[PDB]
Amino acid sequence: IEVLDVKTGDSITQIEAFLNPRMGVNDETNTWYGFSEQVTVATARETDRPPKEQMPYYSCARIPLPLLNTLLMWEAVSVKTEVIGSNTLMNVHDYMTRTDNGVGHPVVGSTYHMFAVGGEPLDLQGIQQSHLVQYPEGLIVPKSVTDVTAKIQCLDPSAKAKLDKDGKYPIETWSPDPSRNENTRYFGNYYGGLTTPPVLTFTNTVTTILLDENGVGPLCKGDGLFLSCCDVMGWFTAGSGTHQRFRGLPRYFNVQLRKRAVRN
Amino acid sequence: IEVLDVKTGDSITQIEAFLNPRMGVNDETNTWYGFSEQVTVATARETDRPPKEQMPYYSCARIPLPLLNLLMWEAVSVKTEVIGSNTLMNVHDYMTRTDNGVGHPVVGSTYHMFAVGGEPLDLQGIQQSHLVQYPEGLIVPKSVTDVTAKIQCLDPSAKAKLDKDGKYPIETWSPDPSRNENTRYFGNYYGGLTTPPVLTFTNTVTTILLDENGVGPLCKGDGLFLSCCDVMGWFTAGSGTHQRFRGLPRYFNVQLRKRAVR
Amino acid sequence: EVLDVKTGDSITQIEAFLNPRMGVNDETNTWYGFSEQVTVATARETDRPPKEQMPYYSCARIPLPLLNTLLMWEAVSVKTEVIGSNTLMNVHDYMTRTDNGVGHPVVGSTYHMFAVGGEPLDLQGIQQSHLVQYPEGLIVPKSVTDVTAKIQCLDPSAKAKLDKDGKYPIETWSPDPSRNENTRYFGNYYGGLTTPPVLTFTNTVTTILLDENGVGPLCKGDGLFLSCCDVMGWFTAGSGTHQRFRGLPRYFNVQLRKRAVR
Amino acid sequence: IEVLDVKTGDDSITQIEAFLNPRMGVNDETNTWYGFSEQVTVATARETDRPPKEQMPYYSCARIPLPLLNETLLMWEAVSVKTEVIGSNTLMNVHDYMTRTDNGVGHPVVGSTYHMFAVGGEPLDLQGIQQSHLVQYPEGLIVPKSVTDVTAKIQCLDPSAKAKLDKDGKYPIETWSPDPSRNENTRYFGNYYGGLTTPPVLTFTNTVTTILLDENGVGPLCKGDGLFLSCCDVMGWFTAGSGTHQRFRGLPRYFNVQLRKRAVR
Amino acid sequence: GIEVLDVKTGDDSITQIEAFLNPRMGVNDETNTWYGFSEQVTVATARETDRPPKEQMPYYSCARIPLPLLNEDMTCNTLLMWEAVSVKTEVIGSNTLMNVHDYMTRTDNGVGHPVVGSTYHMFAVGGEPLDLQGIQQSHLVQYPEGLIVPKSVTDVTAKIQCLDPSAKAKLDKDGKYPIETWSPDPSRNENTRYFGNYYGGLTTPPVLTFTNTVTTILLDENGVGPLCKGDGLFLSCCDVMGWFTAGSGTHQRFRGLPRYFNVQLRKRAVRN
Repeated sequence: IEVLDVKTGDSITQIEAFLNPRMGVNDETNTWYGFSEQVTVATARETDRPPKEQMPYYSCARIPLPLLNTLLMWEAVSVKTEVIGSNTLMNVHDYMTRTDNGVGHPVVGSTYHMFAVGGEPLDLQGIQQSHLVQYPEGLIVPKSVTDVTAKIQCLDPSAKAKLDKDGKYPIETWSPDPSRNENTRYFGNYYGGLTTPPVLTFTNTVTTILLDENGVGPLCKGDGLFLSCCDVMGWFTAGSGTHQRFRGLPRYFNVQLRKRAVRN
Repeated sequence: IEVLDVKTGDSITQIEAFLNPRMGVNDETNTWYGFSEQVTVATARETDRPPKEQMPYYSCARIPLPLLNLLMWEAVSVKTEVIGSNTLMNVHDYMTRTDNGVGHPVVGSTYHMFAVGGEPLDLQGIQQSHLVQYPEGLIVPKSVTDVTAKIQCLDPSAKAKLDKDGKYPIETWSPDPSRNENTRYFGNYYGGLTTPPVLTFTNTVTTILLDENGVGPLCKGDGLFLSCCDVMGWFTAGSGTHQRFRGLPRYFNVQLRKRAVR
Repeated sequence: EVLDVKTGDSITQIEAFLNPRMGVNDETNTWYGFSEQVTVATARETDRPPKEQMPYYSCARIPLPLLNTLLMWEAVSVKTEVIGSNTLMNVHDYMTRTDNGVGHPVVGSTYHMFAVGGEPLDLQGIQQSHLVQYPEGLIVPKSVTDVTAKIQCLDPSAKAKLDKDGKYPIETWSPDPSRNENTRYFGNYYGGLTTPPVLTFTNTVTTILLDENGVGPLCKGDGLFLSCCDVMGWFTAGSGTHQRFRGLPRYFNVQLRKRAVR
Repeated sequence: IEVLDVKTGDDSITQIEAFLNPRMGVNDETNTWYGFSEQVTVATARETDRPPKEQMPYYSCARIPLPLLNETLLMWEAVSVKTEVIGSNTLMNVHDYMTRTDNGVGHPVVGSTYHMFAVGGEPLDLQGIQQSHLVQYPEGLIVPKSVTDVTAKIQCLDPSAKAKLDKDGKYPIETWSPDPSRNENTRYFGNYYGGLTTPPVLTFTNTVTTILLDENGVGPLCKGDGLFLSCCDVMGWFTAGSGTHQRFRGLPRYFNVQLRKRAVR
Repeated sequence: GIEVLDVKTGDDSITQIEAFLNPRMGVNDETNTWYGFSEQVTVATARETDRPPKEQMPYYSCARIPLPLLNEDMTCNTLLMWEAVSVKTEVIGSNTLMNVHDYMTRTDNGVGHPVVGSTYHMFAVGGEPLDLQGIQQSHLVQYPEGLIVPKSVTDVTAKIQCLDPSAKAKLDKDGKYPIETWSPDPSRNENTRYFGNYYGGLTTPPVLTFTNTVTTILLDENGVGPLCKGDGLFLSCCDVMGWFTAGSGTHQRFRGLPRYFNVQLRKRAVRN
């Protein structure tokens, strides 16, 4: 594709969306929405059979764009994105673990943040901590696309997929593919540990540039804008025991798009 | 509004203000002002009934501005400071102690945010638990919409404006990134039970309030809207293991300029 | 009313070390550079700390060279260094020990601040507890105003100037961001009971003191006002579990230039 | 070489992509513990320290042959690289057969981390250095003993302990450092964070370019039309629920190197 | 003071000087089986009986590198000095701390406990020895014979626990100036650039970055680097990574790592 000049003047639009987290309890009518079910630990490598509701997933949405049609395409220039609800973790009166008469123990542990903006679905590369996990039916996992062997514990280049279903691609089996995603920008960070404190910043003043080194943003070839994210804040522990749940937060996107002339 | 040129020459004014923390003991005559009451923890998810004095709140105020009329005061920049980190170096108070060591200082989860705008801060409701029973006299998501499990994620019906000091609990309200066109907000959160608090302080740092088009917040009705919350963690008195939130005050020095608008 | 800088003669460097005032403020005392052992109150109403158990601000007024529309010395920039982090690598002293391991080094809360100005640092009073009974011979909020629960937040009547070395406790006084027009201050705080101390040192970093208009602090009466505090945490001697504040000295090298004024 | 001007236009730029798999000790892709070490055993004495090859992490390396460009000569010059450590998301699996506290989650991978990558026009130069001069390294590895007499000097800088990274999965990280006194024609980057239970930290993106040009605007020159990639990415230790024995866990690294044709004398 | 004139240009106006400085952690003898470590640290039974053996404390490393001779004709109204423009410096051997199979402390069947605790990194490049300011945690320590400590240069009193401006020395001997008694002096070192960082704690994880792509500029605010007096380049460092604990007990040893320097120098004219 030949990328020609930007249009000027009617030539800009803003697309906003909130994506809700898909932490395992993905049903908005369930009392534990925004969390996983209680995590259970395998008795052996060969008996590792996690239920769908115990794992966190990627969130994704395709936003329809105004129709345009040289050819014109919407070009994503920049995004303001925000993870909403760190303030909710300041609740330490809920039914939580307690030391003596101290406050309820807040959400802590491993965190995983990523967002992406693109003109087509996010490209995913499969990879697993254990090749022996028996994933439940009704997900997309590396077994969905290739023969799973010990190679999946490193880089098996046959384990390719696209993020095309909200709440069904587990984060534990799928990474953004750095060998593809020519038409997507993705950003993420991971911080491990069992009891690590979570960290978040929030503002409406920070713009993420989506232009590549040539000044070109993602091009929305199909009249669709693709938003993807995951925002795991750590584990919650209810006062009913020592079982833990993943806790995730929603993410806002406000994407600025401009009309770009193109030729095949 | 079509924004026109800035004025030059009496064209600039500074607004100086502070907001005291609203940590639950919000009465300046109470011996525990600047703290919450002792935090109690629910016996069940269905019996979670926190008293108003045990939770921290947003602070807010509207500063009246010189009447201009059109002209609007435009907020260009702010110097803001959280005052009092020095006070946490008191380890001789009636505090928990290991053997004959110092008093255990304030530690735990921190929540810092400030906002400067030309109208009240837009809030989005969100909660850790949809089953919490909030006390009478507060503004919570239940004040504006039916509260269901959707409130644990993003329920777009849970919209409010920060329009009362010490009444909007931080645990139920986020700054709304989908609104606040006429406000700049900034914040950071760090969790954990015993995490060390961190603060910087200086009079040399200016926060720019101009947007990408070089336009600051425009003060509707000649009012400047300031908002904040500065939770430093929990204090533990030597009388037991019960903990209290501890907050600190925030200073604002806002530079405003006159901006013509259509 | 600030006019043009002079050129050519027209620059001077002023150097000083300020020794820490950690409570043992007497350079002939064997515990100089430390506090006395910290005792913890038995009750909120019986909190009576001896002067030697609390850290203080350090300060000095450095007389300046002759230079006389008048001229004033304008502070352009400073190189400042906390000296002695290397001393904390001593783990063979009479210290707490785990089995046959090293002596437990200084850890805990840190408070660093420095200021350079043309008049004394303006201080705002604020306290963790309004009920502390401060000893005689200090300057505390009680020295300037009625102490009430308001002092746990911002009581704007609690104003003072840092005009005595080793007498203004850090636990009752913050640099005042509503004043200090003619001073630049910088500080950071990191809490916790056993947090590791962190320090950088170099002779290659210059702190600029010029404001947004290119004007540095102007030295009234030809005096340069330096202020600091550098608490590194607590030391624990092998004689028990009682702890002492440990502080380090700070070096300043301020570049001044001659400035014409009305 | 006298370095002359860059070439311009159609065909003057090429991109080389590769994934390098980690060599954590279990280096066989058919083994059920691929991407991990074998269970780490600790010496009973300084003089009985005999680690099996499968219990130690290694440098990964590959030489990628480049397009034909000659018939002044031209060399491919590495300008920049996008590199990514893949798979931090896999550490969010806390349901596997792992240690747990009461009914809490499986204890995830934690501990010491070692990240390094290098891009060059010849093999990475290595400097030998060891925690203990008394370790008895197993047959089939390349260690300082391979190139010099090992003495207590190896616990500091013994300048006789020089080697080139010329074999994947055979140079243990615990005996070899990138040599800052050589590597004129390679750029290397790394970070280390120690501790027994330290949380691992990783960022990932496709928007960050690492510039490989030196102070004179010259990148690594592929003197033999080969691009040399090297790395190690230790994430910490994994603990299986079968015991308290630990395994190193590593992750693969992606490289996408931009090269341009450079005239040389 | 040296009156600085123009930089020279062209062939042979530039040279690069490289060196490795080995750490001096207490076991300073390269033939000793614990080279690069301290002897096992012992803790005083009282403030008045604090008598540390010289092998139990880390020291500053230093070297003077000879430079090409510049000034054979001392009648000239202008002379030349080597000016240090920049340095690439690297602490080598963080990878060695990934050895957790050595004879080390262990929890159950877990890995050997690696080096952790307080870190102290510093390096300096100058045209004369690094200026040192004495300062101590305790004025009562009895230092062993054959070291240079504040007592070597002044009367040691409680003042030494803060800033005693009489405690001045120059870093002129490798492995003899303990880090616990000497700081780089910010009131001198006009002709040296120094850089350091300290992180405390008993079990803090050590942190290190390494690369060959980072240049440290040595030019001052006037564009002038250190000027090499007597055609000597002075390098100084210390790189304590924490404490090692052998499986023979709970006694701990300091562990240090070597540092590389590659200094770019240029000829600078000065008034004679």
